[PDB]
Amino acid sequence: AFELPKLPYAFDALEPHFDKETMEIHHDRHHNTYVTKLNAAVEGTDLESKSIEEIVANLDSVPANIQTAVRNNGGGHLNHSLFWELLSPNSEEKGTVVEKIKEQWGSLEEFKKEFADKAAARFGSGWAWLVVNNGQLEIVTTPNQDNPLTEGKTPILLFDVWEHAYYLKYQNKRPDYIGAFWNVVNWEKVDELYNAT
Amino acid sequence: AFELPKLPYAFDALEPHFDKETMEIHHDRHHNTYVTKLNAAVEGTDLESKSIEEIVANLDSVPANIQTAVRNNGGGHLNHSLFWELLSPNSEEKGTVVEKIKEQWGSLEEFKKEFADKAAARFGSGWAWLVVNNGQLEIVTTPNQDNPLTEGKTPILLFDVWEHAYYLKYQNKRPDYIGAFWNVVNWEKVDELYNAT
Ligand SMILES: [Mn+2]
Ligand SMILES: [Mn+2]
Repeated sequence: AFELPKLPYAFDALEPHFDKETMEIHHDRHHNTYVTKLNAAVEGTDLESKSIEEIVANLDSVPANIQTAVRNNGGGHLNHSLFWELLSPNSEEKGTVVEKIKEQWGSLEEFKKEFADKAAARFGSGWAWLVVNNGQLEIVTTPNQDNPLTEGKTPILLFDVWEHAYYLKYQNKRPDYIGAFWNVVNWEKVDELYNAT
Repeated sequence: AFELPKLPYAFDALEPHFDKETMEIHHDRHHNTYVTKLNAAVEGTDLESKSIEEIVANLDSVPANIQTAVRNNGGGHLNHSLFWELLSPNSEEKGTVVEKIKEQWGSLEEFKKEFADKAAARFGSGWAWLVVNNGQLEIVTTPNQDNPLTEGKTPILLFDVWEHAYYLKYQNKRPDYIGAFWNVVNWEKVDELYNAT
């Protein structure tokens, strides 16, 4: 059922912020593995015909015998699918959400310091998120491949803090990785996800 | 109070199984970070003069203000301290526990298949363990820096499946990493920990 989406750019398009070796392994191996395991878990079930957003939104209703496989591999597919679309080689910091962030945090620089603090604080594997929670912007972090959509919050930006996302280039220096992320955020896609709510 | 232990061997001693670049970063950065944060949690407390094993065994009675910091960083300090001692450049597959494994599983290769399967199936960051429970051996995995000692089971072998442990050499290929581990297990130390029970 589910397919590995193509990247919207070359593996080396985000250099020198994200390394081309990481982009290839992250997409062609890790994300591909999530698609493979997700297809195995939903094969022959009533989940087969559902969009991955509908599955992750309604994860709490997935049968107990496949719920962990779908939480982990469905989460992995959705989160990596959003991540590729939310990166861009020629990121401009403007648009609807940048204006909303400035209004709420006072500056982009204040927003980035809170985002970096929470992203650096996530212990073990997970994600940092900008979400809309009942019309208000919030930063949250989740473990493993958990997604805030499961708790009725709409993600508009995410950031992978699994070690596979940064180890080849940055090793233990997750703060340097978070720093490099601001250079490649696709604020056009962030706006698109925000305006859809 | 707590100090970063000295490795018992050179950073390149476990080549070609575990790369020297990883051994240096793993010990000097990741383990060092857990010691720093553990010392900040416990400074001037009761816990400051206790062994890390008694702290981690009794986590359920550490007060809520520092419980998470001690779980994560206390865990990180104990788990990495045990890991360095349980690796050797002079691994020999014999002794008390190797014989017990052969008796219980039938052969070392069947034990290794079960361990490799459970270690491969730990989703996100964590550890695979050989524990003593109810007079027999059991393979268990835990998330992040959780340690079976906290649940009253004594570990005798552990294996780090945090991506920092293998990403520079193995990238996504966790099974090849698990394969390499058998070549550097300190079965002398495994016997020491087992016979102490
Ligand atoms: Mn990832
Ligand atoms: Mn480690």
